Amino acid sequence: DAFVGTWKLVSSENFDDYMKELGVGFATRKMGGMAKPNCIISVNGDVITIKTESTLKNTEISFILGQEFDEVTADDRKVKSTITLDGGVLVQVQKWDGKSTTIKRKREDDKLVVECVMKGVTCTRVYERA
Ligand SMILES: COCC1(c2nc(C3CCCC3)c(C)c(-c3ccc(F)cc3)c2-c2nnn[nH]2)CCCC1
Repeated sequence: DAFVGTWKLVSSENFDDYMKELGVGFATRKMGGMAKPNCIISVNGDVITIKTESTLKNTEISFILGQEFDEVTADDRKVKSTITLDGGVLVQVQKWDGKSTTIKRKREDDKLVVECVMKGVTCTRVYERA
């Protein structure tokens, strides 16, 4: 839909503070903060696939809207995730260990804007079509 495509990271705010909230260690934050991932989003039937490629780590999730699924995150957290479409915005919650983080993916102008929230910290990442 508006989300399908290959999307390259062009800007990032507060990603270090977000990773710290996730409990990511210094050495790994350093590497994570300077990688420039590509995100490839596809849809076939009920199933949406989000594949992220970077020099540090790759990840891929496949999901149906509204259906909880198990996911291993790029920092190797084992989480329960649920993604829904809410007024044009893909809203994901990840839950693990009594904790949770929310990730909103939205389409704005020519951008894919991703806002991640954990506790008081809000990180905003912007991707553009590659
Ligand atoms: C497939 O990994 C891509 C990288 C990534 N790594 C991490 C951890 C692993 C290293 C420490 C943090 C996270 C949490 C995310 C992320 C960001 C926003 C999110 F909303 C969700 C995950 C992403 C990411 N994914 N897509 N863009 N950046 C991008 C840069 C280094 C690896």
